[PDB]
Amino acid sequence: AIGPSANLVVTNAAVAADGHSRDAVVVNGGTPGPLITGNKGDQFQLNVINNLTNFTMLKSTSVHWHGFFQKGTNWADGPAFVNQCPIAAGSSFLYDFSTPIQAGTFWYHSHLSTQYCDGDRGPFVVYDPNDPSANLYDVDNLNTVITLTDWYHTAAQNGPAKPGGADATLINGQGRGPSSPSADLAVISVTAGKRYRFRLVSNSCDPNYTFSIDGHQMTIIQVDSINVQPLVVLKIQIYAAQRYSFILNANQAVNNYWIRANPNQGNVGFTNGINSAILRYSGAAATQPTTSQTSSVQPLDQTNLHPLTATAVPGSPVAGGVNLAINQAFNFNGTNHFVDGASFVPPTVPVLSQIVSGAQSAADLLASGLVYSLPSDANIEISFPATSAAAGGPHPFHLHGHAFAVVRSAGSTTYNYNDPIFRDTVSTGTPAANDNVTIRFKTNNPGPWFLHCHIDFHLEAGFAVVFAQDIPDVASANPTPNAWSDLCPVYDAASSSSQ
Ligand SMILES: CC(=O)N[C@@H]1[C@@H](O)[C@H](O)[C@@H](CO)O[C@@H]1O
Ligand SMILES: CC(=O)N[C@@H]1[C@@H](O)[C@H](O)[C@@H](CO)O[C@@H]1O
Ligand SMILES: *[C@H]1O[C@H](CO)[C@@H](O)[C@H](O)[C@@H]1O
Ligand SMILES: [Cu+2]
Ligand SMILES: [Cu+2]
Ligand SMILES: [Cu+2]
Ligand SMILES: [Cu+2]
Repeated sequence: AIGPSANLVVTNAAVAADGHSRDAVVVNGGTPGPLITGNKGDQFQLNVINNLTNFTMLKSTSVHWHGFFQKGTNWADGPAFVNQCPIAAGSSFLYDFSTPIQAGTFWYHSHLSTQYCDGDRGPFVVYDPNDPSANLYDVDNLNTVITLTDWYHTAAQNGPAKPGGADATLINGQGRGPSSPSADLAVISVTAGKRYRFRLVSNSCDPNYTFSIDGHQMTIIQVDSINVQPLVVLKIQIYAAQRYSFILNANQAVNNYWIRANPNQGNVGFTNGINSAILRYSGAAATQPTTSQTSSVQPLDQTNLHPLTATAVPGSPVAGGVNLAINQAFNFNGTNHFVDGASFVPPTVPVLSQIVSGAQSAADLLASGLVYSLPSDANIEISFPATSAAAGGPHPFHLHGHAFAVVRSAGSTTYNYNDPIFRDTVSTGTPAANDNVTIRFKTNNPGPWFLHCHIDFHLEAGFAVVFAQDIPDVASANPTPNAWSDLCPVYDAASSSSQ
């Protein structure tokens, strides 16, 4: 609800998310942060105020607006040392950008190191006054957004480098156990007979969830901010950073129903209402559900998602039928992730500043072996063949600045150049299934753009490349405000323990 223009004050505070108390990074007093809203066409002016004091979770910050294209505003994209230097403690920085052509469910999170795990993360929804699916539901507001969070009792920079499971799943900021199975659960209210556009966002740093609601079907109308043909499911497997709008018809008996969100790892199952929340019909008692889980007969399959209005796949309906095709060979050496033999090490000068100060190709750009230049107005094919060489499957890869066509999904051997879904975060599957997840996009948006695994622990360990798209037009297409130009000198001046 906090309108198109708002202050985002970022501070440290103790939080009892799951009944356990620990210090964390919070936005306007709480984590996950407040929900940001606006309408398609709005100008978003988000003043991020860095009042952090704690070095262990990082005093500096940078916020990424997940799903937004940032066309002409690459500087505002967020990723530290790619699009900006971090905001320094005590200073504030304005993120100013328009959204003329996008509408849907989004989110925002720190894009400095693993900071967002320590709770710089929250939802962001842009409503469409002319939404094509508006006639399919009665209710769509703050109370229809559902966030999922993997919550850790030990801080990001304090625990294991690859945690492999959270202590508690949070649904709408609340969750349980297993050393605190009496903590408050989230309650979501429905009125029997009404239809709801529930906007599901994974704010997750790592795990994926099998999401379901006892006794109810779900009609998917949106995937990663892309309007989608109505698809009836009863189980959604949602990977880190992904979004779905589904319509729930409140057509069951007035009762309490278990909302379930089962992690792929960590504390699995539902003993004592862990990984759980409550769907409560108006009139039903303020108690826990007694509903029992049924087998998922219609699970979400990504190859069944198709865009609402026909949307052509870049290039031509043949393998390699594009201007530039790139394969991403994954690797891991015990502590570091490698793409095509290179592990991402953030440079001192943000890639953006390097281009504006007049780098011409990948060879002029630091983080060498990690930047790929892309020509403008071209079709691009990326493939991410799954391999045992990189531990921690399935890896959800995310592309900044673009939505892409998923011509080949995980768990499928078919290539769809006709009508596959477009999105911005995609599971790259498992080596065991011989997956070769393949995506396509159009270079219509000049600037440096991150492509990385949206398991934040893996990004931190270098699992990243940068697409330097249309270098010639970067500086001129992305004019930067002095506040942005000031960011680096101020941050670079800082002592190490004030970072
Ligand atoms: C009593 C003790 O061991 N203290 C530490 C605390 O310093 C640290 O902040 C936390 C990690 O988030 O773990 C532990 O509680
Ligand atoms: C930045 C740097 O020097 N890191 C390397 C890293 O690439 C490599 O994975 C490791 C061996 O496992 O040795 C070093 O620490
Ligand atoms: C599948 O992805 C690409 C296809 O372009 C191949 O080159 C690779 O070998 C993988 O198996
Ligand atoms: Cu993101
Ligand atoms: Cu993003
Ligand atoms: Cu990963
Ligand atoms: Cu990113």
